[PDB]
Amino acid sequence: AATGSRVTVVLGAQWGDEGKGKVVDLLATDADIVSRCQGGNNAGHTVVVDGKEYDFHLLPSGIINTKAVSFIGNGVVIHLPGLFEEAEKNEKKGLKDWEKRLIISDRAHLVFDFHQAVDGLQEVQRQAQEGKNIGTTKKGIGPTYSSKAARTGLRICDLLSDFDEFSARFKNLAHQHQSMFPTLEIDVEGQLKRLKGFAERIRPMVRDGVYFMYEALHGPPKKVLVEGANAALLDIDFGTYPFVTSSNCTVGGVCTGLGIPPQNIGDVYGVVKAYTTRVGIGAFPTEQINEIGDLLQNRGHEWGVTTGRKRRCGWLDLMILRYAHMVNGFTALALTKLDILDVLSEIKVGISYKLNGKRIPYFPANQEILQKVEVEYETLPGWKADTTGARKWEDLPPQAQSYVRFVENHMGVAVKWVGVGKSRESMIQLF
Amino acid sequence: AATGSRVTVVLGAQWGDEGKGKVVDLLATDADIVSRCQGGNNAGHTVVVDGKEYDFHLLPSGIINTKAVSFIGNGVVIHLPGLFEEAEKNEKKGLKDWEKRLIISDRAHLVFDFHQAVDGLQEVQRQAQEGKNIGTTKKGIGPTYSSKAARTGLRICDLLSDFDEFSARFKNLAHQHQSMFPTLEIDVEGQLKRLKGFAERIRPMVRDGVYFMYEALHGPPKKVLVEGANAALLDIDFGTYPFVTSSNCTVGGVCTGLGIPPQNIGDVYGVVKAYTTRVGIGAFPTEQINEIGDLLQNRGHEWGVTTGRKRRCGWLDLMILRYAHMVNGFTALALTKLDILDVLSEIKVGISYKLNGKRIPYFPANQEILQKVEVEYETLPGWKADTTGARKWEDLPPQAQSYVRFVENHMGVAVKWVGVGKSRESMIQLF
Ligand SMILES: Nc1nc2c(ncn2[C@@H]2O[C@H](COP(=O)(O)OP(=O)(O)OP(=O)(O)O)[C@@H](O)[C@H]2O)c(=O)[nH]1
Ligand SMILES: Nc1nc2c(ncn2[C@@H]2O[C@H](COP(=O)(O)OP(=O)(O)OP(=O)(O)O)[C@@H](O)[C@H]2O)c(=O)[nH]1
Repeated sequence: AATGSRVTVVLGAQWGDEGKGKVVDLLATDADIVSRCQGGNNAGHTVVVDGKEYDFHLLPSGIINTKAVSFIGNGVVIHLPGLFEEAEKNEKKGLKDWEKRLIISDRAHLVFDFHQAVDGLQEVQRQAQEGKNIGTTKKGIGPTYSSKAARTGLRICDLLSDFDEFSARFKNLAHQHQSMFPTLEIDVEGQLKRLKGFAERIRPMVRDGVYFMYEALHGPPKKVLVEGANAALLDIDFGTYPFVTSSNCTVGGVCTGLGIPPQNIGDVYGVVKAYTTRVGIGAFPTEQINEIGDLLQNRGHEWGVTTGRKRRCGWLDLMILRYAHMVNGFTALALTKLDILDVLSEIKVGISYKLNGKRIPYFPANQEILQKVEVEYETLPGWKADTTGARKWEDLPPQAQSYVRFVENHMGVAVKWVGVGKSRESMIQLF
Repeated sequence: AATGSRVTVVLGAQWGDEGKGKVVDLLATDADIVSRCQGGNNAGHTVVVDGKEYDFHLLPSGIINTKAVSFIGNGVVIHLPGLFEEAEKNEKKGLKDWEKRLIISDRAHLVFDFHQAVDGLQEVQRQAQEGKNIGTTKKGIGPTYSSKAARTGLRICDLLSDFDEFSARFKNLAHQHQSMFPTLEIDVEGQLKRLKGFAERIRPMVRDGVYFMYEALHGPPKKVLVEGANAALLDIDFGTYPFVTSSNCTVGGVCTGLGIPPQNIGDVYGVVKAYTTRVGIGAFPTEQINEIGDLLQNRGHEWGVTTGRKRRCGWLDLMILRYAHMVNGFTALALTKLDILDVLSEIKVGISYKLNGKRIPYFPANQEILQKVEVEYETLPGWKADTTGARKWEDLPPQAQSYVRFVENHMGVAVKWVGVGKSRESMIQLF
């Protein structure tokens, strides 16, 4: 085939925390290349191997495989210190020779220190005095993307090129920022100095990302895995704007983040949690602010890993799911946390939205509208049984099998994996 | 097929002005839907029908077909006045009932008046006193994209929703801009008033863009045409940054600009000019600052339609072409302006780049490097004959046929069309 190898993609289908990491780790085992095409939220990911716990943010989970190549695409924004700070932390815990299995596209944009600063203050103004919240902060993701949009930002390739031309551009950049932000403090020579140090440290891992992926996809058959960032509803274009990240968290982001054509996209897996969760303020049609939600919240341990803030919980919402599929064209699904529902007598599933009495066939773009929809539910009987031990389709009880079919049928996408626990063994592959 | 209809895409393979419009107009004839997925540069496009000349910028060329639906995807940034100003201009020249054949995704971002202003001054600072140039201006494209990145911008859906919540957000936005830009003048109540007027005027043409395209692609077989903006080397991620637009001008942009999955992408045509042209400063490996370039410049009428500024001309450059294919996965090519070369005795074609003596297999990301490459040429004999009258492969002379094969072979992509003139008849379809 002239096409060559097609990449396998894992994307979140809801508002994140679906359990993508579990699907990625399971697939990263026999993958030749494990990559990240979009930075997104740079949310954290914990991986356990041979008795060691690792924490990755910018680094692909697959960096664990010493037999695979880890690749950061051009679509990921990178903060040098944060990167090495992350590399060093995991290294001193077991990760060895990572600098020999990590490749970085030279077209990736750089998140400078002042970006994080401009991002740290914007929040202490936008929502520091009874203001509305939006996305993450102190990471400087948005600001970096803003610089990219303005064609004012700097990339890895620029850093590794003539440092004289880089310095002049960096200064100009920081200058413009101090203009738009008078209360912004920038240790110019200090940062510029720390960067030149970073340039040399990173240079051996940088390559032309487009040529690198093209070669990998057109040489002998290879297995490339792309771990999607965040989820569909957190997508800059398609998520519940403005409560979204600054990058595409959907399938198109694979093409723009790696520089590969659509024909080189193969399996696209949608990770669907058996119920819905969301972080922060915003419309949440199926939200359950009652005993059910507390139960899903508790049994699912739905709270920020670091802050401990509880996540909002609600019933599975098919309108979100179908929308995510329209955009991503999932070829298969990974239904996770089915076990959380082991305890319920009946489970509700939102099947459609009604607006001013009438049923609408689309997922509303604006918040005000999305906040007004009336959910139409379909009550299903529960299995009232422990599924944590199931390891095959036949092990699941009749009402649980029906729950899975219900998802497949209404989404038009087959379920390939059913998650019944945290351990990688607690995953059932249906085909 | 579960996939449904696959869209046909036309993309520029070089630095723009390749002749995409000719390929689009030829295809828009029997297309059910003609759309734009990314605004990009909002460059102009002239179309002639029944004795009337139209000028489209935001409006898809296919709006000419009264039997087709014109669609502006979520990836296009829109300036309301500019839009109606464009609609009205063409309407008073023949375009009638356009408001009945035009659909607009409600997820499309809005280019407000102050965006254009912040963009008009940034240029009168960045390169108004011996400064370097970059992209277009006075359009406020970049600034709009910056607002998008910050999740601070407003979209069509927001405008059509509760105007009270819109006004508060608009004011907040304009406020932030006056903070970052003290010399920025904003007639808040004046603009906010003109918008409410715009909201009602545009409301009847707005729809949920994701649902609209999904339906069109999964209902009975339809023919959707996507006219790409600008070209590959003007791509924000993949073009010769910083000399590029603020949006993806490549195939991935189709997915992110329309919200359709990769499997719904069918034919992707790369428009390749028989020689290379570029607008503005920047590295140009095959540039010919001599009699050849003057000749290509003159015979090809390579100058800005409005400003009359001459465009830089050079030999066909295969490194740019192959790069564009790595990223876009062209299924077929449209080789244009072959006739411009009718007069040469021998034609040169850059086949590879050498760097510090060695041949590099990739297209350099950074300008400084790209400016240092040494081009390796392949001299080919010319046909020295008038091809403007050719209408089939057999009409082309032997050296011209070879020129076409040379392009196909070294790009690995078949040539489907050969352009030998301005008239739509001056196009040869090879298969
Ligand atoms: N009980 C149960 N827990 C699960 C299942 N699948 C995943 N989890 C847990 O859910 C939590 C979510 O972690 P991840 O798998 O990293 O999910 P995520 O997709 O990375 O979320 P973000 O990357 O932050 O968007 C982990 O603590 C998992 O152990 C499942 O089938 N059952
Ligand atoms: N002689 C000749 N002129 C051509 C040919 N194809 C296109 N042109 C002319 O080239 C010019 C370019 O116009 P378009 O076809 O709109 O090109 P473009 O792709 O829209 O460029 P941008 O949209 O600005 O990036 C027009 O004046 C065309 O008539 C060809 O085969 N031969």
